[PDB]
This record gives sequence, structure tokens and C-alpha cells, in this order.
Amino acid sequence: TMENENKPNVANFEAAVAAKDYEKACSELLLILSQLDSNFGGIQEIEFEYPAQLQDLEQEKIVYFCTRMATAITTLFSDPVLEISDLGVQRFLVYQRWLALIFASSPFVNADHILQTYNREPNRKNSLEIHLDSSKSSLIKFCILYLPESNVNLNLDVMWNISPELCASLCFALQSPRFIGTSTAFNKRATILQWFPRHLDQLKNLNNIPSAISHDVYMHCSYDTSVNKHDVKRALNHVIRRHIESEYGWKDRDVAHIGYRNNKPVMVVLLEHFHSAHSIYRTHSTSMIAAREHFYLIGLGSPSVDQAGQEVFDEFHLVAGDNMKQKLEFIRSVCESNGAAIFYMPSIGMDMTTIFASNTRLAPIQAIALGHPATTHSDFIEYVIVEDDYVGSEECFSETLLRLPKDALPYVPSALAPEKVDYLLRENPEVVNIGIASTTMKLNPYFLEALKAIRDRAKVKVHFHFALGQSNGITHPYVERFIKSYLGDSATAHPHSPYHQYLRILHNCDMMVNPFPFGNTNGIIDMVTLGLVGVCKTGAEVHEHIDEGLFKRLGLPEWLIANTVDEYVERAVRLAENHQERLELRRYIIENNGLNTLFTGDPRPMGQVFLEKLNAFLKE
Ligand SMILES: O=c1ccn([C@@H]2O[C@H](COP(=O)(O)OP(=O)(O)O)[C@@H](O)[C@H]2O)c(=O)[nH]1
Repeated sequence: TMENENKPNVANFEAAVAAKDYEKACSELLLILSQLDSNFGGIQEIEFEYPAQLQDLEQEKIVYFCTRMATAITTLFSDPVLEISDLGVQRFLVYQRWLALIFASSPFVNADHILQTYNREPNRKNSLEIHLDSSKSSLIKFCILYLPESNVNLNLDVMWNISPELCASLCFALQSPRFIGTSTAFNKRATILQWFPRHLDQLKNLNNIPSAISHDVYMHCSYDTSVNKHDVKRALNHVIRRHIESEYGWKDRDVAHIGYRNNKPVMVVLLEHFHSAHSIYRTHSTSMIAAREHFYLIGLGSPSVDQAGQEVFDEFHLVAGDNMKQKLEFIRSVCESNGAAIFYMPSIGMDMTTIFASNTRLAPIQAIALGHPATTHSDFIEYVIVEDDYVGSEECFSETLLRLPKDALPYVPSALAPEKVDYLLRENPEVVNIGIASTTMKLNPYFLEALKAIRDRAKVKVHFHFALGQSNGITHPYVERFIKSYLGDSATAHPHSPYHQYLRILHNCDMMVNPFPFGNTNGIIDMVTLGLVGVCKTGAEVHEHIDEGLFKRLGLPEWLIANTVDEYVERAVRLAENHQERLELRRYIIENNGLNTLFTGDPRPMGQVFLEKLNAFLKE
């Protein structure tokens, strides 16, 4: 060992590339990509120097970073001699999304200029097709640099014949970014969603694909617009099921007998991201608290859960184990010694543990809620807790929906909610400012085309303020370019901001519009809090339908809830042109709104319902 061997360092990566030491370059580069991973795209704790002019100019400092990184990556991967260790390949595909961002936030856009150096057939006959030598090594390198923004052609069928596993690693990488919003990237991912599932279903386990981003593959499909977007989850479940049987020798429990604690049957709840300042606790703690009239509750989670989270349950334990095989054995053992009636996950999708767990048989009733609002397509999960007013069509879900009364999941209000108001109802707007509260995953070309439509068509000048949740570090310059490609001067791409500052941006707006197809929830509450009204578009999936449910609970009029893009655009424009209508409605909403009603209700049903379903299991 040497001191400072493992510090991500842009100058040391560059020097290793100039010195043609391909091994040190790779490893120095992987250190940087790994850090970008940990930092969620931020560049803190990566060492680099910059021209003084950039000191206070952070976006410009980030673009400078990505530019240095893309030039050094270009030299390195353009060199015909470079050969990547097969360990190395697996790491590069796992970090692909970070290279994607390196290039997309630089002026290069993508790494096609590297790709073109790999062409061998001076014919072409389409210069967007790249004909490689037959070296396995060249196929690899191509894949690593086949970015979501790539313009080069890709034929998946031929690909998957040559190497199934390489090709499934690509599909993973290309599904894993938290921003897939441009036309080029989105279209690519859409293709994968139709093509990849039936191919992944043929896979045997997780050994030679990038498994550390399966949770990302699992969640991100929800942000596409197709009806059958979740098919990849069904496939992914089978491979995980095969994995845990084959690599772990997993055995399901005998769930014919249940045990008892303080004379009640046992609900074991496996938790993801359940801190009391966060939305899972805000939406699901009270229903879990009330479930204690009928069940003893055991909470399994991470040390990230705070005292208020732990107090929801009768008993709380850390999920122990050094790997997945162990954590599962641990979870199994808790269910065994207690003899679980219920296995429940309020959220599934954010951590890989919950995903694995949902492919096992641990209790006779196994059920989830929609903290991540999408069907599991797992045959091991029977029920889905959901508020009746949030369901669109029941056929979006493979599981049976347990539709609970619309006041059955009262929310815990945020401690950050301002106590005082200051409504700004602008009588004279030259400009209509229209806010949009969003994460990067919610952004897409259909949403942004709808927004360009509202801008082009409205007879009033409009300005769009995007308050982008978690837009950040090297992701952000790329997002701003995407937004500007549609709206130019009619839009401001605000990066992630603290709560009071985020509230200040919206407070300067006249109305809001909601993203589709995956809408807001918390955005809507902040909207009404500020006395604002907006448009949302509804649809069949819960994540499309929530906004409708929520608009009705809060007392917003149905004309605000559009069924199609063309209506969405239409109502948005109407809200923007019709000043006095818009203001009357703001005044109506300031005056009488169900904000109150979100925080109260009867949380008992969930427990009640699990009891009946359990009692009926105990007769048979
Ligand atoms: O710049 C921002 C953007 C968002 N948020 C907070 O994060 C929430 C949005 O989170 P998300 O879209 O992931 O889930 P949602 O709660 O909308 O269902 C908002 O309510 C804000 O309270 C914030 O503080 N600053």
C-alpha cells in the first residue's frame, strides 16, 4: 500500500493517459466514476484545479470538469492498444451513466467521435453504422461508449447473438440513468423496454450482467410512456428468483402455520428509506401505527431510520448481513421465529433488498404499498394497498388491489411547512410564470413537447420555472440544455434548492403544470399551500392517476384534470390566457381547500383488511 492511492484525482488520470500506462489510467478513471456515483453526480471530493475565472461560476466549473474528463477519455479509448480487464468491463458498464453525463454535459454531447475510430470498413454505406473487427475487445469498448445520447446505429438481435451477456449489460446501463429525457436517449430506452424483456427472461442469474443497478432498471421503466413498460420487471423477477435458488440455495418458508405475539398475529415490515422527514413515513406511518390494533408489528430497516420511524412498530431491528444472501437469511429468520402472517413492504424498488425479498415466500400474506407506485409483476406478492381514489385501471397491476377508503392513509404533515402565508395574486401580468416541480426522471420529450405547444399557442407570453428536484452536479448542465432545446428564453432550469427557496421560486409563479406520465404528489400539496392552481394529466396507472385523486381531495375543478395531451395543452393555455378566471380560482382555493383533510381520517382499514384476509386463510 501507498498513501493517497485511492483519491479521485483528475490530474492523475490525465497523467496516466499521457504516459500511455493503460492500467493506471483505467483505475484512475474508475475512481472518478465511482466517486461521481457516490456523490450522485456531484463533483465534491474529486481533486482538480481550474482557472481562477471559474471560482464562483459553478455550472461553468462543472462543464470544465466534464470537458477535461471527456478529452482524457477520448485519448484513452481512441488508442487502438487499450485493452480492458474483464473485471474492468463490468465496472465500466455499471458506471456507464456517469460517462454518459461526462459527455452530455460537455460540448461533445456523446462519444460517437470515439466510436467512429473503431470503424474498419471504408465503404459506408451509412456512416452511422460502425463495423468493427471481430476482436471481442472491440465489441466491449464499443458498448462502454454506446451512450444514451449516441447517434450510431445499434442492432440488438445481432448483438444478442454474438454475446447475450454483454448485450444485457448494455440494456442495463442504458436503462440506469436518472435522467433519460432527450428524444435520442428516451427513444433508445423505449426500444429496450419492448425488446429486452423476452431476452432477459432467458437469462440464468445475475453473475455476468451489471447487477448493482438492477433496482434502477426495476424503477426507471415506470417513466416511459408505453402501456407495457413494466414487462422488464416480470423478466427481472424470474432471473432474481432463479438467482436466489441457484446462487443462494434459497428455501421458501412453510407458511401453513402462523405464530403469535401479545395474542396477535405478526406483521413483519421490510423498510426502504423510512426516515420521518421523508415521504414514505408521511404517507404510511399512520396506517401502520393503526395496524397495531390487530397485529404485532416488527420493523426491519437500516440505521437511516430515526427514532420516530422506529416508534411506528412494536419492535424494530436492523437488517443484518454482509451480502444479499445473508440479509435474506436474516429476514427469513425473523419471519420464522415469529411465524409471520403478514409480510409487508410500504415501498418496493428503492433498495435491492426489497426487490429480492419480494421473490420469496416468507408469510402466507405478502403485500406491498405504493411508495414507489408501480406493480411488482412478482407471483410472490398477493396484495397492493392503495387509496381507492388513486387507482385508474386495475389491469395495470398483476396483484390484486386492496382499495382502501380515500381517507384511510392520513398523512403526517412536514415539519418544514410554513406557518404564515403571503399570496401574490398578480393582477397585471405581462408575463405568465408557470411553475413545474419535478425530478429529472419525470422529464421526457412528450412532457416537454406539450410545454412547447403551450408556449407556441398561448396568446400571452409565458415563462416556465422548473424547480428541479435533485438536479445537481454534472447532470444539471445537460438537463438545462434539454429544457432549452424546447423553450429557449421561455424557461428557467433551477437546480435542486433547499425547501424555503424552492417555495420562493413557486411563490413567484401564476399557475403550475404537472409532469406526465408520472405525476406529482408532494408538488400538488406545495401548490395548494401557496394558493396556486395548475393542470395535471391523468391516466390509467396509479402514478398517472394520483394527481386526479389529489386534485379532487383538495377541491380543484375537473376541467384542470385533462385526459390527453391535447387537452392538457388546451386547459394549460386556458388557465394562462384567462387571467380573471385563474385569479377567481386561486381565490377559491385559498378560501376553501382540503389541505386539512389530507392530515386526518381513519387509519384502521389496512389492519382491518389484513385481518379478514388472514382469518379467511386460517379457515382454509
Ligand atoms: O428544489 C426542490 C425540489 C423539491 N423539494 C422537495 O421535494 C418534494 C418533491 O419530491 P418527489 O417528486 O420525489 O416526490 P413527491 O413527494 O412529489 O411525490 C417537494 O415537496 C419538496 O418538498 C425541495 O425541497 N427542493
